[PDB]
This record gives sequence, structure tokens and C-alpha cells, in this order.
Amino acid sequence: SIFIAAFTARFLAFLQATKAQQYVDSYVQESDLSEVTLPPEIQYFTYARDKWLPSDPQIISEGLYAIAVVLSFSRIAYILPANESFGPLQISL
Amino acid sequence: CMEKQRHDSFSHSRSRINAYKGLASPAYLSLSSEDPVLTALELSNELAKLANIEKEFKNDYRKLSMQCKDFVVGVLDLCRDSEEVEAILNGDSLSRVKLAIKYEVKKFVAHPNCQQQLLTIWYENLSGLREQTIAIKCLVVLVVALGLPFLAIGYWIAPCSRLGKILRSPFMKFVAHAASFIIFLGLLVFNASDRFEGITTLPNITVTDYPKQIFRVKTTQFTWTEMLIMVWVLGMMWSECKELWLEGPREYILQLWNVLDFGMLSIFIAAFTARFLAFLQATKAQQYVDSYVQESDLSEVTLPPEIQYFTYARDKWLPSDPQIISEGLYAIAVVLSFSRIAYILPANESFGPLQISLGRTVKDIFKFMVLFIMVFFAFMIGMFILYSYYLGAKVNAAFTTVEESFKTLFWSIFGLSEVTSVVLKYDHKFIENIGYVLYGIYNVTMVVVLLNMLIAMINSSYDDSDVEWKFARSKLWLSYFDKTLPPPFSLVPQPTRYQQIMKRLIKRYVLKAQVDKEND
Amino acid sequence: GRTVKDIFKFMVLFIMVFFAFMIGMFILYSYYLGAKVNAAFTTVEESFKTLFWSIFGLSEVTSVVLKYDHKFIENIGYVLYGIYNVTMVVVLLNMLIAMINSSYDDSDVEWKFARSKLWLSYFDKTLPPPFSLVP
Amino acid sequence: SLSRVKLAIKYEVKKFVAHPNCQQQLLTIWYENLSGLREQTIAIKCLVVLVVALGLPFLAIGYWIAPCSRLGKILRSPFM
Ligand SMILES: CC(C)CCC[C@@H](C)[C@H]1CC[C@H]2[C@@H]3CC=C4C[C@@H](OC(=O)CCC(=O)O)CC[C@]4(C)[C@H]3CC[C@]12C
Ligand SMILES: CC(C)CCC[C@@H](C)[C@H]1CC[C@H]2[C@@H]3CC=C4C[C@@H](OC(=O)CCC(=O)O)CC[C@]4(C)[C@H]3CC[C@]12C
Ligand SMILES: CC(C)CCC[C@@H](C)[C@H]1CC[C@H]2[C@@H]3CC=C4C[C@@H](OC(=O)CCC(=O)O)CC[C@]4(C)[C@H]3CC[C@]12C
Ligand SMILES: CC(C)CCC[C@@H](C)[C@H]1CC[C@H]2[C@@H]3CC=C4C[C@@H](OC(=O)CCC(=O)O)CC[C@]4(C)[C@H]3CC[C@]12C
Ligand SMILES: [Zn+2]
Repeated sequence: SIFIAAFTARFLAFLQATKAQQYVDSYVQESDLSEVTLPPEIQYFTYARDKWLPSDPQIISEGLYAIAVVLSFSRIAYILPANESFGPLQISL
Repeated sequence: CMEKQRHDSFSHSRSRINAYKGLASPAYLSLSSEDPVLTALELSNELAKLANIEKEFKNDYRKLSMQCKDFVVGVLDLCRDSEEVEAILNGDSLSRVKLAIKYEVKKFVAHPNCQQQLLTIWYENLSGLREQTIAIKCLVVLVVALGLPFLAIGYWIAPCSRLGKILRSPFMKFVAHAASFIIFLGLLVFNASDRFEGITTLPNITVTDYPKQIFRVKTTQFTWTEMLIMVWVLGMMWSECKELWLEGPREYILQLWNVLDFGMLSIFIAAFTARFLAFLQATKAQQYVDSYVQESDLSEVTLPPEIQYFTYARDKWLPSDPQIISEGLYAIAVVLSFSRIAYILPANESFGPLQISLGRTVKDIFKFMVLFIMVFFAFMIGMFILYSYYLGAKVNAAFTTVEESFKTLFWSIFGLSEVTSVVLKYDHKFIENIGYVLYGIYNVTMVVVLLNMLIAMINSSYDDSDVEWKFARSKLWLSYFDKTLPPPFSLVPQPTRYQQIMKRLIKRYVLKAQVDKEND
Repeated sequence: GRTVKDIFKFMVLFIMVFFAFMIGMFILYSYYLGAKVNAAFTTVEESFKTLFWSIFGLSEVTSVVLKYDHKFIENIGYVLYGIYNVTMVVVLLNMLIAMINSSYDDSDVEWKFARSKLWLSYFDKTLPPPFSLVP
Repeated sequence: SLSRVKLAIKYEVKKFVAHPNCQQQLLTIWYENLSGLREQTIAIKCLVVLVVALGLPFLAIGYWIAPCSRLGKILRSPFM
């Protein structure tokens, strides 16, 4: 479920990003985006890592993804009891 | 066997176990064949191998192997003359003792009747030194360490002399090897003298004896004690390669301690090879300077850069300079060379059992360290994936890379890493709080795994602790019974009488068993 | 008292391992006296000092890092320091286990024997040391 | 089918299931259709794990054609 949550948050961030990209490509015409001044709700998606809103969906995605990776490494418990030397150690643990 | 295996394989295995339980019986062992002690030893080895192979009836085969070992020890116990002890310890040289050491029969070798014979072989040609205190024997070690060159040259004339017999005794062989290793450690230490209180000149400064010479020639030249270390390592490597050629690579690699010894000697060889390459480059630069340029002092001259590089001080030095590799490998080799005390400690009465217990705990520590590695890699990858994007953002570059993440997570085991590792300069609280939580979970998990390791070792801890040490010491003795000079100086170039004794012993065993059975 | 009598042997083993690693780290870092950020392993005194205080976690991990851009020596310092810490932990655990095993009304009779020795020492020393000078 | 073994696992009867007479049967069911691989060392079995990890896409597509093949039986064994 935490993997699902991380990927859902990443997908929401991607949807917002591609909506901003669609707005930029649709309404404004120029050579480089940097010279242009954009509406702020759309311009926010041009900001770097530091500016990013604390509750950005991609921050949630990164955090949940790290937790999910740490937990996914725990699945070795389904595999260890088959071994002759690591089984009893897992039982005692 | 294939036909019996096709149908009722379980019954086939059960029949094999029944046949072996019949063969491993003391009754059939004693009354079956001539020389039943060898039969029982061989059957013990066979049953141990089949216990390792089957792995379902492992306990049955181990019980039968213990039966065979107990029969051998019981037959040995009944000896009440020196002739019978000698007859059991070697068949019609200590043959049965070697064969019981090979088959791991610990109570046969740690039995007083066997230990007394091994002790009279050990302290041969020097009877008085058996009863001296530990202080006097250690003092003898020191005396041999101080006088070993002289005794080395005297051993050439020794075979006629009585002192040659005194030196040829196994105890003096062991004392000579121990004093030799002591001299080796003393050389390793004394080579690092004149730096005990610190280097005198800063690494920025270059000091040379005469102006024309290159500074690297001064830095990489072989001092006398270093050449002595080189010939020493060559001698040890010769001995080890000789035993490798004899026993063969397959059997040689099996013992892990022999692999450690080979690696230590190889690392010494690597350090000296790198030092020699640096010295060759330095002397080539010196030869260029002396050949092509003419001046009073080298400092005033401007040289080609490839040759001039060898005039640089410590700081300028290329990161992959061969002498840096030499220093690193030499430090590792010294640290590993100090570990050779394991070849010497089992002879002692007070330090032997401690070494045995330490070895056992290490054998369990390996498995618990494997679990440590699994958990540690889990958390390392988690923290790296979390904090890698914030390289410039973090106040302390702790989890920004996989190297730094491994570093800080390892040093967190010993509490030597700060808690300010996870805090961010940026105003993101979700990532920083998840870092807090993951770091805390990691610390708690490491503590739990350590506690589980300690408990498992305590439970696995339980006169077997005495017989294991006596077995290790007896292996140490037999290694010297039949290696005369230390590595540095080893470079220079009517049934039968036995059938009567065995019949008497087996009669005693059968009678004792029948009396013990009827009495109960 | 019994635990101390075993602690002596395990401290002898401690001393062997500690001297091994002390000489190793000294031979490694002695050439970098001005180079190291912290003069930890530059001399045998400082090396003994930092390796002893590492047992109690009171010595920093910035001991082994260099100011100079040599990574081989600094990484070997990292590895040797980590191996030393792990080895000290293993020897401590082995000491604890050996003492636990050696721990087993004998504990009562040993104390009563010690107390009876204390008593017989006073059965037949009348005045304390300060006032036992007067004759 | 191992009915009593399943029912003893459900009722937590540990010595019935850990008995050699039961373990031998569970082992002959476990290493089914591959008899030789029972005695190989741990290194070789772990190497088999690595081989399967490298070749799993191909064996996945081959399992569709496998039920007729003998390799399908090799793959259908519980150990594989
Ligand atoms: C059995 C399976 C289907 C369980 C899967 C559960 C998820 C479908 C739910 C449970 C928790 C939910 C998440 C809780 C936290 C967030 C934070 C949220 O971040 C914001 O939208 C705030 C910023 C903004 O205004 O956009 C994004 C949705 C997300 C991932 C939610 C998406 C839907 C999630 C992943
Ligand atoms: C590279 C390391 C330090 C990071 C952690 C790796 C582990 C997350 C994984 C990678 C490979 C896995 C191993 C792959 C091989 C096996 C097979 C399996 O053991 C057996 O084959 C049992 C033998 C039998 O079947 O009778 C389970 C343990 C083990 C070691 C696995 C344990 C978990 C391991 C070590
Ligand atoms: C059984 C015995 C013979 C084993 C001995 C092995 C050595 C002969 C081999 C194994 C590893 C080798 C070493 C691996 C690392 C290096 C680094 C290398 O450094 C460089 O040359 C890089 C800088 C430069 O360009 O010169 C010097 C050679 C050396 C010591 C190699 C020399 C030959 C070594 C010591
Ligand atoms: C100065 C110290 C703190 C640094 C480490 C020294 C050790 C690396 C070496 C130096 C002298 C060695 C000792 C020299 C004397 C012996 C002889 C030997 O013990 C016996 O003689 C056994 C008695 C017997 O033969 O029955 C092995 C242990 C011991 C203490 C050696 C153990 C290893 C020692 C202590
Ligand atoms: Zn046959």
C-alpha cells in the first residue's frame, strides 16, 4: 500500500506538471521559456527544488517511496527459512 | 540399490540405518574383527560423513558416530601398562593419534593415557624443563630470541653435539619458532623507530643529504631492517608455498586460517613490490639528473616535468603513487601479521581455552554479521534514495551519496555519527521527519539484532571445554613432532605381540561391559 | 573478585589486539603529521591515546580523515578503524559470555569462608594503626 | 495430498511435522522431478538461483509451451 501511495503521489505531480506544460505550449509563444513571464499558478512549476511547496505531492512520493523500499527489503523472511543455517537464527530473532 | 530405491526408499534408508546401528555396536565392534580400534575409528568417520550427506537422519548417524568414539575411548581407558598404551596409540610414530585427530575424536586425544605419551614425546631430551614454572619457560623464550643467530649457525655443527639433540626436541622447535616470530614483530616495530614521537619535518618540506640527489630516491630507498623484513617474508612465503605444493591447492584452501596466512604474506609481497617500483622510478630520475644536467645544486636547475615530479614533497604526490599503495598495504600487512599469535597461544594452559571460546564465538558472529549486512543494506539504500536529491540542501553531507550513506550508517553502530545527519537546511518537514523515523528505526533494529546475537551466543555456549583445548594443543604438538629451523633460517639448505596385547585389551573391555551390565 | 580474576586474562587479549592495531595505525599515519586534520595517529602516544579512548566512544571518527587528497591511505584508515571497533566489540562479547558460563550453596560457603578468615584475623592487633604506634 | 501434515501444521503439532519420517516424505515431494539436485552443495543451489534470475524472462515465455515439455515438469517442481 505504501508503494501504491508513493506512485499515486508521483502520478498526481506528473499530471499537474503536464497540465502546466500543456498551458505553456498552448497559450504562450516564444523561443525560450525563461524570457517569458507566466501566470503564477503555472509559473510555480518552473521552480527548483528549494522553492518547492512543503506539501508538494512529489515530496510525499519520495518519502513514501523511501519507506516502501526499506520495508520491501524485509521480504527476505519469506525466503530465509528454507536455508539450513539461517533458519534457526530467524526463528530465535 | 536402484531397485530398492525405486519402491520404498524410506524403508531402504531405514534398513541402512539399522545395518549401521548394528555395525556401530560395541559388541559387534569388539567381536567382529582383529584390531577393532581402527575399525571403530573408520566407522566413526564414515558415519559422520553420512550424517552430513543424509541430513534427515543426521541425529541417528551422529549418535552412532558418538557410539564409535566412545568405544575407542573406552578401549583406550582400560590400558594399565605403557606397552598397551603404546600399542593402542600406534598400530603394529603416533599413527592412531594422527588418525583420531583427522577424524575429530576429541576424547581419545584428550585422554590422560594419550596426553602423558604426547608429553613424554614433547619434552624429549630435556626432562628437567617439564616441571619449571611458566616464568622460567617464558624466560627461555626470551633467551632463545636473543641468541637465535648463534644457535642457527651452531646447528650446522650440532648433529654430533648433545646441544643438537636439545635443539631438535619438539619443545625447542616450538620455542625457536615463537622466538623467531617475536623477532619478526620486533623488527616490524623497530623499523618504524625515529617516528615514535612524530615525524621531524613537515610533509611540505623536502630534505636531502646531498644536493644532486632526487628526493624520491631518499624517500623510497630500502633501509637495512626493511631488507631483513623482505628476506623474512620471502622465507615465510617459501615455507607456505612448500606446504601448498605438498597438500595441494584444494586441501590447502579449505582451512580458512591458512587462507588468512597466505593473504597476509601476499599483502607483504604487494607492499614491497610497490615500494620497489617507486624505488626504480626514483633511481631512474636520479640517473637522468646525474647524466644529463650539470650544476652545483639541483634546486636552481629547471628540469623536464616527468623527471622533476620526483622532486615534489609528500603533499604534491600523485594519489595513485606506488609508494602510497606500498604504505597502505604495509600497514594492513602489519596489522594482519600480529594475528599469527594464534599459532602460538594454544600451547599455553591459561590462554588456550580462552582462544577456543573466542574462535567459537567468532564462528557464530559470522552468521549474525550476515544478518547485520542484510538489515544495514536495506536501511542504507532507503536513506540514500531519500536524501540523494538534497546534496546541497543538507547541513551535513551524510546520506547524499551511497558512500557517505554507508559511512554514516556504519559509524552509527558505535555512536560516532551525529544526529544532525538527517536535518535539512530547506523547509521540507516531511522528508526530514521520515529521515528521523528511519534513522531511529535503524538504531533500534541494530540494538535488537545485537541483543539477539548475544542471547544466541549465550545459549550456544552450553569437561568438553577442557578436551577441546587439549585437542587443539595436541594438534599443535603433533605439528612439531615431525620443521627444524624457523622460517628465516629454514632458507639455507603365534598371533603377534600386538595381536596378543589387543586380544587382552578387548577381553578386558568385554568383561568390564558384562560386569557393568549384570551389576545393574 | 572472581570476575576480576577472569577480566585479567581477557584484558591481556585486549592488550594484544590493541597493540596490533596501534602499531598498524601509527605506521600508516605517522608520515602525515602536518597533513591530518586531527593529530590522532601521528605519534605512538597519540595513537595509543585515541585507540584507547575509542573503546568508550569518546574519540571522534574525524581522526582518520586527511587534509591531503590521498584517498587510498584515508580509506585504509577507515577500514582499519572499523575493523578495530568490531574486533573490540567481539572480544567484549566473548568476555561477557565466558564470564557468564564460568559463573556456574557454594556462593554461600565462599563468602562464609572469607568472613571466617576476616574473623580469625582479629581473634589473635588490639589498637588501630594510628594508636598502635605507642608501646 | 498431505492431509494430516496440513492439519498438524494448523494445530501447531511441531514434533509430528519435524519428525524424520515426515521430513523424508516432504523432501521427496519437494525435490520432485529433479532428483540429482538434492545432494548438490549450497554454492551450486545458490548459483542455480542466480541462473534463474538471469534467465527468468525466457523461461516465463517458455512456460506457455512447457506443459508438453519435460522442462515444464522441471519448472513445475516445488523447489523450482
Ligand atoms: C488497497 C489499495 C488500493 C490501497 C491504496 C490506498 C491509496 C489509493 C490511497 C491511500 C492513501 C492515499 C494518499 C494519501 C496521501 C496523499 C497526499 C496527497 O498530496 C496532496 O495532494 C497535497 C498537495 C496538493 O494540494 O495537491 C496526494 C494524494 C495521496 C498520495 C493519497 C492518494 C491516494 C492514497 C494513496
Ligand atoms: C549484496 C548484499 C550485501 C545485500 C543484501 C542481499 C540480499 C537482499 C539478498 C540478495 C541475494 C539473496 C540470497 C540469494 C540466495 C539465497 C537462496 C536461499 O537459500 C537457499 O537456497 C536454501 C537452500 C535450499 O534450498 O536447501 C535463500 C537465502 C539466499 C542466500 C538469499 C538471501 C537474501 C539475499 C542475500
Ligand atoms: C604468490 C605471490 C607471488 C603473490 C604475489 C602477488 C603480487 C606479485 C601481485 C599481486 C597484486 C599486484 C599489485 C597490485 C597493485 C599494485 C599497484 C601498482 O601501482 C601502480 O603501478 C600505479 C601507478 C603507476 O602508474 O605506476 C604497483 C604494482 C602493484 C603493487 C601490483 C604488483 C604485483 C602484485 C603485488
Ligand atoms: C608488549 C605487548 C603488550 C605487545 C604484544 C606482545 C605479543 C605480540 C607477544 C610478545 C611476546 C609474546 C609471548 C612470548 C611468550 C609466550 C610463550 C608461549 O607460552 C608458553 O610458553 C606455553 C608454556 C608451555 O610451553 O607449556 C606463548 C605465549 C607467550 C606469552 C607469547 C604471547 C604473544 C606475545 C605476548
Ligand atoms: Zn549398491
